Formats: sequence, structure tokens, C-alpha cells
Amino acid sequence: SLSDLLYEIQDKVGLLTMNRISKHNAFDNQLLTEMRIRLDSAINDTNVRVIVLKANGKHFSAGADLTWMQSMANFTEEENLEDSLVLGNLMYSISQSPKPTIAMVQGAAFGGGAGLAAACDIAIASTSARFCFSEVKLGLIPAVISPYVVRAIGERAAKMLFMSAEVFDATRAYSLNLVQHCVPDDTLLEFTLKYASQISNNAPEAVKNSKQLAQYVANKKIDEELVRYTASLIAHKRVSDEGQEGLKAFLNKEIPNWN
Repeated sequence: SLSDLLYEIQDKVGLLTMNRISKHNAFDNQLLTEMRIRLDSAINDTNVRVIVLKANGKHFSAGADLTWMQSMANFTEEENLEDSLVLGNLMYSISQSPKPTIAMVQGAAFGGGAGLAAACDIAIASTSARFCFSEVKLGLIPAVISPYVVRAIGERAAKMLFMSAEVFDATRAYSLNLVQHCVPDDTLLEFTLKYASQISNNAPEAVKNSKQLAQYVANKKIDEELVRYTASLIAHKRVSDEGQEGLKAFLNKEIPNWN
């Protein structure tokens, strides 16, 4: 049985569940390779609109797997490059998903696991969740996760937390925008499934286009060129089949055909 990483689809939501309960989902290249494959499947499955990364057991990910760490300590630089590109490709693939991505975090998310929350569009934490970029304690650096963390929480906060390796709680992760929702422990799953379903029931092209739009306008000069571009984008969407359906459904008080 393939039991380390579970994959199922519910109501247009693809759910990847880290399931190394006894090892607290501690990362190694094997688990991360499984994640890459399942993520690729979900991204390419027309039956999936929203992707959720979640975990069973006490912790989202307690850190790095101890067997893997001993192996990695003996790697050459070239072997380390290959190994690091497993996480590197996973995080890149998450960030490149045209579909909405959500991380659901309970307990500890230490190291790579904290990075997964940053790579996803949205992260939802239970009140008891805790985060840490622990690498400097080992004489290492959080290199692979850093672009995603710096994007999510900003250079100032990221620099602090990388240098200190301090543990920060779910409230702190929320105030820093690493997570956007902080919800009761015993209903984390229920909240997440409902929230993902709500996004999956919005107009699917509009949702994907809105993701692309936010990404595109970010850090561009707000000039007349950009204004004209944005106006043409909505003009095109209004006459699209989906936009016309959405408007008709709203004006007639009927259910849109994408649901």
C-alpha cells in the first residue's frame, strides 16, 4: 500500500495528505518526490479546480527525517545539489500552479514544511500551529524555501526569522501574512474543506484569470499603459462565454452552469 502520501478528489478539490504519522511527516527526498508526482496529477486533472496540501498526525512537518539527514551529511556537493532540487522543483511546481493552492497546517511546520505554506497561495493554520526556519542552528541556510518565504512575509520579517531560528506561533504567522486564516484546532479540516469548496464553486476561468492578474500587476508601474491593459482585460472577460453566463445567472437569479 502507498500510505506515506494520500491523494483523493472531493467536489473538485484535490487533496494531498502527508501521512507519515509515526515520523511526524519529517521530510526526505522520497516523500517530496511522491508529493511532486501527485501535485502534477492534480494540476493536470480537469476534474480538479483547487489543490489542498494537508497532513495527518500531530504535525504538518516536524522537520527533516533523521535517516535522510544522516545520509545527506555524507553527500558530496553535487549529490546535495541533486537532492536539494527535489524540494526546489516541488516548491516551484506549487508556485507555478494555475489552479488555487491551499496549505492546511496543524502542529509543527518546521523547515521545509514551513516553506510549503509560503509556496501555496493560501495557508490556513490551527490555533496551535507553530513555525520555524531552523537551518542556522545546524550551520545551514533556508536557501530553497527563501524566495517563497520572502515573497509571503517580506524581507524584513524573513531575514529576522532566518537569523534567529525562533519558533513563532499561528497568531504570529497570521500577523506576518504567512497564513491568512487561523481557526480552531478541532475544526481545521472542516473549515479548510468548506473554504476550498467555496473557491471551487466560483467561476473557474475567472478564478484562474484573477490569480494570473494579481501576479501580473504586482510591482508594475501604474501608468496609462497598465490602465488600458486592465480595461481591455475586463472588456474581454465580460463578453466571454463564462462572463456572459455569470451575468445572465446573476440577473435572472439562476445557478451558473459552472456549478
